[PDB]
Amino acid sequence: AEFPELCSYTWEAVDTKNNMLYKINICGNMGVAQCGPSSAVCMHDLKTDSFHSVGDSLLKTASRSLLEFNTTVNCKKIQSSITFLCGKTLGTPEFVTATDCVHYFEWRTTAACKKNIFKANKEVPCYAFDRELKKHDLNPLIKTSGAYLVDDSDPDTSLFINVCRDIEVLRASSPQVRVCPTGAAACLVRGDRAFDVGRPQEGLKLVSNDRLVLSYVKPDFCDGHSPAVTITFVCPSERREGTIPKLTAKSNCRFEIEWVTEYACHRDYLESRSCSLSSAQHDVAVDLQPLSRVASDSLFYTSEADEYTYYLSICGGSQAPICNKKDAAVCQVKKADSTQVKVAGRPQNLTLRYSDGDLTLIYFGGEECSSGFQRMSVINFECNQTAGNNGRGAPVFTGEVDCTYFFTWDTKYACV
Amino acid sequence: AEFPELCSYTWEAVDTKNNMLYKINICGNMGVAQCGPSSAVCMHDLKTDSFHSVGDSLLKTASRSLLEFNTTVNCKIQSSITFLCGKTLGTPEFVTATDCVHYFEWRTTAACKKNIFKANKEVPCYAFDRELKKHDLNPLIKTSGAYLVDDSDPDTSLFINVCRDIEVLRASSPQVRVCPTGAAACLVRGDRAFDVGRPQEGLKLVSNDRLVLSYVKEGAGQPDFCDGHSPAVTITFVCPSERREGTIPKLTAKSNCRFEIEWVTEYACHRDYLESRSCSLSSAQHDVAVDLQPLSSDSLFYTSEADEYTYYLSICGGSQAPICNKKDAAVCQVKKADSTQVKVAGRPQNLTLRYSDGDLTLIYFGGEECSSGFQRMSVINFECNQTAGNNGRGAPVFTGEVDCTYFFTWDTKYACV
Ligand SMILES: *[C@@H]1O[C@H](CO)[C@@H](O[C@@H]2O[C@H](CO)[C@@H](O)[C@H](O)[C@H]2NC(C)=O)[C@H](O)[C@H]1NC(C)=O
Ligand SMILES: O=P(O)(O)OC[C@H]1O[C@H](O)[C@@H](O)[C@@H](O)[C@@H]1O
Ligand SMILES: O=P(O)(O)OC[C@H]1O[C@H](O)[C@@H](O)[C@@H](O)[C@@H]1O
Ligand SMILES: [Os+3]
Ligand SMILES: [Os+3]
Repeated sequence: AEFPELCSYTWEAVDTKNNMLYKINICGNMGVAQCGPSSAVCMHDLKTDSFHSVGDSLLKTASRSLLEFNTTVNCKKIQSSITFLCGKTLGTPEFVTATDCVHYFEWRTTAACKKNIFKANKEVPCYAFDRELKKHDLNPLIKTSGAYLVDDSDPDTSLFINVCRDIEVLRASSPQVRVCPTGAAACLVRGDRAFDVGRPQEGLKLVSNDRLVLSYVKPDFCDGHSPAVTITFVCPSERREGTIPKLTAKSNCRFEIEWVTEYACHRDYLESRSCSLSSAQHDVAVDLQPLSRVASDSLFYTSEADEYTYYLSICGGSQAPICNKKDAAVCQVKKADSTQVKVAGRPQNLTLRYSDGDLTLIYFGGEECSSGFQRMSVINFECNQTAGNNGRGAPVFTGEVDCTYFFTWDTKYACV
Repeated sequence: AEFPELCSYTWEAVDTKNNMLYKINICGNMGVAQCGPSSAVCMHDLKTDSFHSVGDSLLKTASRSLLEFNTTVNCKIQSSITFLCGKTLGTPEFVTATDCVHYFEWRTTAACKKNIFKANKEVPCYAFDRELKKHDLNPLIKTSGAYLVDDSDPDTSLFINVCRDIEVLRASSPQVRVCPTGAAACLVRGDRAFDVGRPQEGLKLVSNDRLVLSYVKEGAGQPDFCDGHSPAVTITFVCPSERREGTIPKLTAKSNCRFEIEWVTEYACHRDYLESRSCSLSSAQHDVAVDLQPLSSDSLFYTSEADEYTYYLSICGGSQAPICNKKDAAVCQVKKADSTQVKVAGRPQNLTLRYSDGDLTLIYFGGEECSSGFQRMSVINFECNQTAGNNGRGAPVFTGEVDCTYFFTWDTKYACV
């Protein structure tokens, strides 16, 4: 009944500019009693250290893409508004803005898709705010197909895990993973046999300023011991190349795993809403702006596919005439019928990210696919000092997965 | 190469408007003199009884969906054949001739991007008569399944397809899936399936109004109960002197693995007797009067709801839904999960109203291409019903799609003979 997969948790959102923290319960039976037993959206004014409800559970209004919460509290009537968009993970509600009387939020989540195919058998909140109200988000690590191989000295066994959810085994990239039990968050393969050594229960936990842990709980070798998996994610003090998660203890079906990943650091250290990252904020100086101008005759790049042609103009770059009406960072054109023009990403919706050695430029807000998923494009930039076009290089379409378009782009401007 | 399955035959086309009969052979190896061994398009002038080539097979320029042939002659003479993906081998339709340049359009399976529409073996399925009137059996060709022939025999089941093999691999009926691949005629005598006839020669016009199709099965492996005889199937299609309900093919002889089948069908009659390019049929030309114009205070378009799409029909001059008021179509498809997707499933200028074997059918074609290359097409199966809602006008009921060909049922008082 209305996003069932989000109802058993208390979700947090913050308004950084005003130091306001929001506690959200889509089924507000809860406990945020801090605002009362009926409050669905509880606001903590950290300034005066006080709580005020800005959305009551009973005064709810629901539709496929919009949840509204009202109050009887007069305003200089206060209410909350949550715009839902289909996403490929449970996601997190993002604070958009707060007008005089209304508090707006946006939530990209698998629980808002037109098709159930995007919904995981079991997924839990995958983020947490630290003492400073900075978000540590692991959603980027969540696999929708397959899982991660854990490093261990046991050559006759493979340990597979996913993050914050079960491992999708039916379409797994690895043949081994495909032999795993359905619904398992951690799977152990031995002698062509796979065991379910841990399933998703509670959301991600933040223990140390720079440490997050995820616990999975549920076989011969267990000798009377319920299998358990505990992953500890650590934000390193210095930027380094990505590392595989490592096994630190396999004491009788009681697995301990440490994963050094910059995704465990606060998010603003990894991302920018513009085409540049700075040493001061991200410990890396990047500026892809010099790419918006290809200058010559076409300030847009083109990337050929089997059935389509992609036209890209990034960082405010000018677009091509065939898309001179859609306002698109990335524009997909059907070859058989050059009249079908789909937007695969918009310029106002850019996220430049650097984490674990990878520089990624993500454009979202594209036209929706039947699943309800706004088409989006992610560009995996690669450093190349000698890239053609004086180092600017050129994007290569590498493929599509359910309306997310992938490109690779070798360029000197992606060299840290 | 160049459409390999078209070269095995010589295809006729006609310009009745000028009494011209063309012999087409994409590979030029036709032999028929009066125009040469290299002539790809030979034009027999019936008014003078002379032949002149309008296209030489050697002077060929090929494009994706276009074949052109130049000759040595040259007025102040050449040929062009436009190819469009079709679901049967079809026929090269003469469209017009200019200042010594003859045009043709050919909707055929041999021009489909996705070779999923090609049969294991298909042959020409039409023939022109002395009056240059066409007798086309293409509509009876099944891209899936077969026709169960009426034999009255209790021990056997005899299945056939028209001008082509029965698609066994992906057929619904379990009994047909037991038939050998490539068989055009399948005999089930003993819970066993036998191939007693494969296609080879095209449709032949015997009686100036009688069509004959001959399937042969020569060589070793003849069934033991056939006694040194090679199986063979011979179907005679006969045009009824008067309109009547379509009948089933009838087995009229079954000597030694030799089958003689008679099929009384109005599809055997000249085409202009079964079809019109407008929404009306006359008693004089069609032997039946029909006018669907009246179906053309509220919305001037019809709507048929489907699971994933909505279909808007603008019939006989009617007007489309404002949502499709950006192209031009008689049938327009719009995806519900994304109203931005508007596809033309048929165009007003491409309509065929047909009456044959008791069924009244309105067809719109020229729709937008699918990845296969097939232009979308809508076929509206009309039914008689005096007590039809909307004051008899009734309304279209979408009944399903099949590879970019959309079907509809339409009960209306205007569909009554
Ligand atoms: C929410 O408060 C508003 C104000 O009285 C009520 O009216 C509108 O309700 C719709 C949906 O219910 C909202 O989309 C509008 O924004 C509301 N109007 C505005 C702008 O105030 C609404 O009835 C209240 N919700 C309840 C208690 O049902
Ligand atoms: O929304 P649908 O019907 O699932 O179609 C989705 C498809 O739409 C268009 O054809 C293109 O954008 C494809 O890349 C995309 O995958
Ligand atoms: O050309 P494609 O990629 O095979 O798609 C064909 C399909 O396109 C759209 O989704 C609709 O028109 C369907 O009815 C049609 O079958
Ligand atoms: Os073990
Ligand atoms: Os017999």
